[PDB]
Amino acid sequence: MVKITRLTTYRLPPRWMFLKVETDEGVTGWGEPVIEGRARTVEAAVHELSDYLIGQDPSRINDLWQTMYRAGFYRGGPILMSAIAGIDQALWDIKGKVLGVPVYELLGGLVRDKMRTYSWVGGDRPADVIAGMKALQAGGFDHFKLNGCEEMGIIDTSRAVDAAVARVAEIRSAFGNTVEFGLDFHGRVSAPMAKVLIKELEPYRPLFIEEPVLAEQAETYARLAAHTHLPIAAGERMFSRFDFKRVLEAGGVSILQPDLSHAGGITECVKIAAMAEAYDVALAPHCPLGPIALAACLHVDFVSWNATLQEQSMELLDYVRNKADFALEGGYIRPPRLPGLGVDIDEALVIERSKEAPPVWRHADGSVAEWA
Amino acid sequence: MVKITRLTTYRLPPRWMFLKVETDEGVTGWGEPVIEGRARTVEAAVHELSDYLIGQDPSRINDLWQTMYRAGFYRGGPILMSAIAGIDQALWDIKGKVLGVPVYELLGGLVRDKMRTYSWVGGDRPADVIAGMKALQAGGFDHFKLNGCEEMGIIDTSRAVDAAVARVAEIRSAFGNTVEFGLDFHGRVSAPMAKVLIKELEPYRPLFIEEPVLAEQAETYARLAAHTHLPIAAGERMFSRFDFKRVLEAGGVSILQPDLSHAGGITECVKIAAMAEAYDVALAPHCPLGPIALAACLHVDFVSWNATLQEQSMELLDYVRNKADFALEGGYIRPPRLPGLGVDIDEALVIERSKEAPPVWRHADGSVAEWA
Amino acid sequence: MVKITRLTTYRLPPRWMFLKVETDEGVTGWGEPVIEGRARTVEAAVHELSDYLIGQDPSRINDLWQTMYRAGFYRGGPILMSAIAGIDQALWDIKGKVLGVPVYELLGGLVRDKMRTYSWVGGDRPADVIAGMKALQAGGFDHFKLNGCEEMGIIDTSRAVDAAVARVAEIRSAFGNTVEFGLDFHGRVSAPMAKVLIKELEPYRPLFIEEPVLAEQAETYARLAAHTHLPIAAGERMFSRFDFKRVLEAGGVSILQPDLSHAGGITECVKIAAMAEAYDVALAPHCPLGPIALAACLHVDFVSWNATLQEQSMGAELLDYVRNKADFALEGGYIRPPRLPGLGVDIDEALVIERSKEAPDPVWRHADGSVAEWAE
Amino acid sequence: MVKITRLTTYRLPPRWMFLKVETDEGVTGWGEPVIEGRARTVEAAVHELSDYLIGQDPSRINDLWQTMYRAGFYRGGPILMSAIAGIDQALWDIKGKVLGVPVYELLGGLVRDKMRTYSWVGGDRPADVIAGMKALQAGGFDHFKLNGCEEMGIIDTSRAVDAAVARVAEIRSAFGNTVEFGLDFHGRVSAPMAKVLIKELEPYRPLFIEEPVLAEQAETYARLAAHTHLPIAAGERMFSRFDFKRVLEAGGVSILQPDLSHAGGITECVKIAAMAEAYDVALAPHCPLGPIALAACLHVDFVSWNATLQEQSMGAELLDYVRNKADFALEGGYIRPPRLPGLGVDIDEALVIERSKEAPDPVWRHADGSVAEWAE
Ligand SMILES: [Cl-]
Ligand SMILES: [Cl-]
Ligand SMILES: [Cl-]
Ligand SMILES: [Cl-]
Repeated sequence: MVKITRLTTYRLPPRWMFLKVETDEGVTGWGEPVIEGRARTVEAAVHELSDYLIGQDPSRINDLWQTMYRAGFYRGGPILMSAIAGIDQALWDIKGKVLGVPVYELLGGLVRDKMRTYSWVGGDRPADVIAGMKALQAGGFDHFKLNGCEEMGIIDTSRAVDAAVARVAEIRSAFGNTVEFGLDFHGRVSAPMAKVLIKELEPYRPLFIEEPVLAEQAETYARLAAHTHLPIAAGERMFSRFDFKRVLEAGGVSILQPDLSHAGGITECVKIAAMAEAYDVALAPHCPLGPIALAACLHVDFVSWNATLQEQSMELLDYVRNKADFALEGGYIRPPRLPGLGVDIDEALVIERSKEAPPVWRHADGSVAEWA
Repeated sequence: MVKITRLTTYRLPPRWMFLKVETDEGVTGWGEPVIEGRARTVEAAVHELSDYLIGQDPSRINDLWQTMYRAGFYRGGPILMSAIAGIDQALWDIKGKVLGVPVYELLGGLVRDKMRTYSWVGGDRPADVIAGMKALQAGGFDHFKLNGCEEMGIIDTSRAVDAAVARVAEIRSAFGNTVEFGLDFHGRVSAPMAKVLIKELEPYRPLFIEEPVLAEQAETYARLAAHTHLPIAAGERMFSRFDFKRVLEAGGVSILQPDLSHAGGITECVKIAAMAEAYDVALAPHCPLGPIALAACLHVDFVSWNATLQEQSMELLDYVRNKADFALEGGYIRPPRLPGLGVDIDEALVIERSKEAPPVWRHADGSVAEWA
Repeated sequence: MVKITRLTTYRLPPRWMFLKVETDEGVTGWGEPVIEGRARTVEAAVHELSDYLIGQDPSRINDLWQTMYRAGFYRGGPILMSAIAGIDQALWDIKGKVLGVPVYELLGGLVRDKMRTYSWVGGDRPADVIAGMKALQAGGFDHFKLNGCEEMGIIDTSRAVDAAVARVAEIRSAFGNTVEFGLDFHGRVSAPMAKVLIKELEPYRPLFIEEPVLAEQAETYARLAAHTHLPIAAGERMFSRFDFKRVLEAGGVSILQPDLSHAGGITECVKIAAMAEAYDVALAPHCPLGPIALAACLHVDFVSWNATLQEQSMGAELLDYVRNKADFALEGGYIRPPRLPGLGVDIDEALVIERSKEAPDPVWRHADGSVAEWAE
Repeated sequence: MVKITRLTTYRLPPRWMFLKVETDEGVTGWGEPVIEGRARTVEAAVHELSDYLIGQDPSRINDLWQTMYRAGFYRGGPILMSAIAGIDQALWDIKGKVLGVPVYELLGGLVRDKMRTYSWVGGDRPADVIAGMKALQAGGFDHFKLNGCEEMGIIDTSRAVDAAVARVAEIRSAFGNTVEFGLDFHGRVSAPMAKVLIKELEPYRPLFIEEPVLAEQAETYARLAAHTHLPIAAGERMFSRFDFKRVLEAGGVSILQPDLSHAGGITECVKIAAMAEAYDVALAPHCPLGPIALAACLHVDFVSWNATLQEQSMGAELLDYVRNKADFALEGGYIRPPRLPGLGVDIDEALVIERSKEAPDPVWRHADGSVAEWAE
C-alpha cells in the first residue's frame, strides 16, 4: 500500500503557491491553489487538511476529496475550496504517475486532439494593446482577452462608459473581424451602467463579456442576457457544483469559467463541466496562474466535449523542465504527454525562490472598492 | 433616567413642519416630517403619537419606534409613517446629544469620508435650465435632477412625447457627456406612452428615470426595465420595508429613493438601505426638504455602503446656525460634525415664522389629475 | 347647482365617530368613519378633505372620491381611507335622499330580498359563551363569531394552542353541527403556532378562521390555506382595491371582509365586492360599528350577489342614535333592505349633539417588555 | 485620531478562541470567532485581516467591515466570515467603551427589558434527559433544546426513525405540554426519511425541528414545510445576508438562527435580523459558545423586535473567563441587558493568558467506509 507521508507548501515570487505531496513510494504530486490575497489563510488551510491525508492511500481520491469537503467542518467557500483544489491536483498527479499515464487517460481518454487557447493582452494606451495583439497574431493567435476597463476605478458615468467603449472601438478598428477578443470587467461596472455599456459594446462584437457586474443574485445574469446578443461569461467567483447549479438553472451565462485552483480541483471541475453540458453551456476554465494549474485545466479540457477555449498566461514555464509540452501552434495546445499532470517541476528552483518570499483600492468618496 | 417632557410642532412658511422633542434633562431633539399637502392631519398624528412618548426614556428608540408603529392602531401608511419619521429623527438627535457624537458614529461609524450630492435645477425654457446648470457647474456640480415634464399636464400623445424629448435633447447638446442628469416625471406619463418616451430618451442617456408612471402593481417596474438600458429610480411613495420588499423582489428598480421624513425615519431607513444592498440596488434617499431631513439622510448615507447620490435643495439653511457644516465642494458634502443630527436649529426664528402660518389639477376633460 | 356647505364631526360613547355633510338645499348626509384608536388624526383628516368638498356639487360622488383619493397627496392608508369612507357614505346618503330612494336602488337594485346576519358573542369562560349563543339562538340566530382566544396574550406555546382548542371543543360540544361559528384570532397567534392551531381546530369545524396571523407577505394566506380544509377570512386590515387584488391573486382567502368604514366607503367596497366575485371569493363585510356604517354595509350586500354574511354589533346601543329602529329588526337572523331614502337611517341628531359634548378619552406588552401588535 | 495597535488570539479549553484588539488610547475590545474544527485556519484568517486594521481608527466599524469583507479577496465563506465576526465584535466592544454605554444603546436602544433564554440538555437515555430538564425546571426554565437523535449515526431506516420518535415520546410523556423543547438533528437524517420522521414527531409537538437535512437546494425547507405543521429552524450554516435572503425568499423556515460568531458579527447580524422581520421570521440566534459571543448575541436580541429565544451554553464554564458573573444571572430563564460599556464582559485576561498556554489538539464513517457529513 502506497501512503502519503508529507505535504509541503511553497510561496512563490509572483503571487503563486505550489504544494508538494510526497508518498512512501517516492512518487510525488504537485498542486497549485489560488492564494491571491489570502496566502497565509490558504496555506494554513492546506496544512489543516493535511491531517486527513498523512498515512492515507492517495489512490482513494474520491474518499479524500469527500473527507476534506464535508467531514470535519462546514462546506467550503473560497479558502477551503482552494486548499482542496490544490490537494486534489496533486493526488491526480500521483495517480497518473503510479499508473504511468496522463490524467486525461484515466478520465476516459481524449475527446479532442488539441485545445484552442487565448491569451490576456495588456497595455496602457489602446495603441499598446493593438501592438501586443499584432505580435501574438504573428505567433498564430487570433483569440484574446482584454481588460474592458481602461481607467483606474469603476465605470460609473456616461463619460466613463464612452471612454471604455472608444478604447474597444480603436482596438476593433485595427483588426476588423480578423481577431476575436473577450472583454473582462472585474465587476468594475456599476449596476446602473451595465446595460448601457453592454449595448454600446455591441457594434464591436466582443466574443464575450466577462464578469460585468458582481452577481449578488442568481437572476442578474439572466436579466442582463435578455437585453443583449453578446455572450456572458462567469464562474471565476463560484466554488462548487452547488454554486454553479444556481447560475445554470436561471440561464443567461453562455460560457462557464470555473477555476481549477479554486473550484475543488479536477475531481469537482470534471463534474462542473458535465453539469454545464446538460444546460448547453460551454466551458472555458479560468487560468491566470502557473503551469500546474494550467496542466489541471488541460486535463479537464481534453475529456470534456463542451470545453471551447482555454485561457493561458504565456512566467509560468520558469518552474517547468518540459517547456515544449506546452508550446502553442496557431493558438492550439497539445495534450500533456508525461504521466500525471504532465509537469516536470524544477523542485530545486521552487525551494530557492520560496526561501526569499515576502493593498486597498478606494472610490473618490473614501468608500472601499470591491476587489478586482 | 432621562424622560421626554413635551413635543411641539411648528408649521413653517414654505411647506415644512419641524417638531421639537424636549426632555427633563434639557436635551432637545429636532425632527422633520413630510407634510406636503396634509399638514393638519400629520400634525394631529404627531400629537396623538406623543401619548407614547411623554414620560418615557428616549434612549429606547427601538421600543418607541415599535410602539408607535404597531401598538395602538393598524400599521401606518403615508400619514402615520411621516409622523413616526419625524419623531424618530428627533429621538436620534437626542441620543447623539446625550452621547456627545454624530448619529452615524452610533450606527457603526463612517463607511465613507464624503458624500456625492446632486441638485434639482428648474427653468421655464430649456435655455433657463442650461443657464442654471452652468452656474452650478462653476460651483463644482456635475450631477443634476431635472423635471422631465415641460408642459403643465400629462404626457399623453406623440406630440407631448416629442416636446419633452426635444427639451432634453437641447439640454444634453449644451453639455454632451460632461454632466449627468436624472429625469423626474412625477408619474405624469400615461401608461401607454411610458415605453416610447423611455426609448426616445435613450440617445440622451439620463442618469435615471424617476417615477415614470405611478406603480399600481409591483410588476410594472420590472416590465419597464426589460425594455430599456436606462436605470429606473423609485421609492418616494413607499413607506416601510414591507412596501420596499415587494419592489426589490420583482427587480427593475436600479436606484432606491426612500424618504427619511416619510419612510419611518433613521431607524427604518437604515434597514431599507441594508435590505437594498442584498438585492444589489443603490440607495439615493429622497430629500426635497429642510435641513433636519437632510441631516437625517446624511447619517444613513455615511453608514450605508450602497448609498451613491444624495439629493439636496440648496431656503433650508435659514433655520440652521451651523451653515458651513453643509457646504459643498465639487458636489461633495462632508459628514455632519456636531452631536446628534448635527443641526443647530435657530429656535427663535422657528417660533416667529411659525406664528405667521397660513389646489387641484384637472385634465382637459374635467377629470382629476393624480398628485405630482 | 346644489353645493356642500358644511361638514361637522361628532365623537360618541361606544368610541364611534359620526359625520354630517350639509348642503345649500337643506339635504343632509350622514357617514361613519372608523376611529378605533386614532380618533384625532382621522377627525383632522376629515376636515382637511372637507376643503375638496365645500362649494362642490355632492352629486359628483365619483369625481369627489377620486379628488380626495389621488389629488393632493399620496394615496391610501388606514387614516385617509377611513376619512374618505365616512365622507363617501354621507355623499351616497345625500344622492339617495335627492333621488328619493335607498342607495341600493341607485346601484342597480336588489340582488336578494334579505341578508343573513350574525353577531359576535363573548364570555369569560366557555359556559358564558354557550349561554350567550343559546340566548341568541332563541332569536333565530344559527351563525356566530367568537374570539379565538380567551383574551389577551399571544398563542405562542403548545399549552396556549391547547387551551384555545379546549375552549372551542367545549363550545362545539354544546351544539354539535346545529350552529356555525367563525373564530377571530386578531393576529394573536405567532407564525410558528399558526399551522398546528389550525390543524387542531379542524375537528370542531369553524366556519372560518379570521386573521390567524398578521399578513406580512402576499403568500402568507395561500401557504396556510394549502395545509387545511378550514376557510380563511381576511380583509379588515386592507383599505383599497389595490390592497385586495394582491390577496386575491395569491389566493388563500375564502371570505373577504372589507370594512365599509375603512376601505373608501360604498364607492370602493362595491368595486371590491365585484373584484371578489371574479375570484369566487365570498363577501362578508366587517362591521363592529354604528348604525350608519351598518346601513352602508347593507347597501353593498343588497347589490352584491357574492355577499354571504353580514356582521352586526346589535347583539340596542347601535339603535340608540336611530329613530327608525324597526327598519333594522331581525327575523331568523335575517335583516330586510333599508327602507328610507339614502342610507336609510333617521339619525337622532339632537341625541348625537348631546352625547358628543360628554365624550372623553393603551399599550399591551409581552412578559419581556416588548410591545405586542395591536388588537381590540 | 485613535488607532488600532495590535490583535492577539488565544485558544482556550472548551475549544473556544478569544481575540483581543488593542488601541493606542488603551481601550481594549474582545471578540469570539467560532473555530470548531478549523482553528488554525480561522486563526490565520484573523491575523491576515489584521493588516486592514493596524493603524486604523476603530470607530469606523462600517468601513472596516466592508474593507475586510470585499477589498482584498472573494467574499464570504465559513472561514473568513468567522474571522470577520470576531473582529467586528471587538470593534463594537471598543466603540461602546469609548462612548461609555452598552452596545445596544448605540444601535437604537432597548426594544425589550429581558430576553428569554433556553439551554441544550443532553443525556444518554431518555431518563437522563428528563432528569436534566427537571433540574433546569427547578430554576425556572420551560424552554429546552435536545439532540434529535441518541447520538451518532444517520437516521436512514424505519427502525432509526422509530427509535428517535420513541425517545421523544418518552421525554414528552414526563412533561405533557408544560415544557417546550426544540429538536436538533444536525443534518443527520437522510433525505428519504426526512418527511416520515417529521410526520411521526408531530404528535409530540416540538417547538421546532432544527436542521433536519443539509440544505442542498433553495427549495428544500419550503418543500418540507408544506408537509408539516412543525416549525423548521435553520441558519447556523449560513454566513451572510446574501445566504439568508435565498432561504427567506423560498420560505420554509420559521425561526432563523444566525451565529453571531460566524455570520459577520454584530454589524451583519443586526441586518440579518431586520431582513428576517420583513418576512415575519423569528430570530433565535445560535450560541453554543463563550461569554463574548453570548454578549454579542444579547445586544442583537435587545435591539431586534423579532428576537424570540436566545440559546446559551451556561447549562459555569462560560462564566470562568468573566469577572462580572452577576450580569449574566438567570431569573425564570430570562437574562437582563448587559450593564457595562461595550459588549458588557469584564474578561479575566490573566486567566485567559494562563489557560491559553496549556491548550492542545476526528472523522466519522458509515458502515460501508464512506465519510459522514460533519456533525458535533
Ligand atoms: Cl472557506
Ligand atoms: Cl397612515
Ligand atoms: Cl393614511
Ligand atoms: Cl471563507
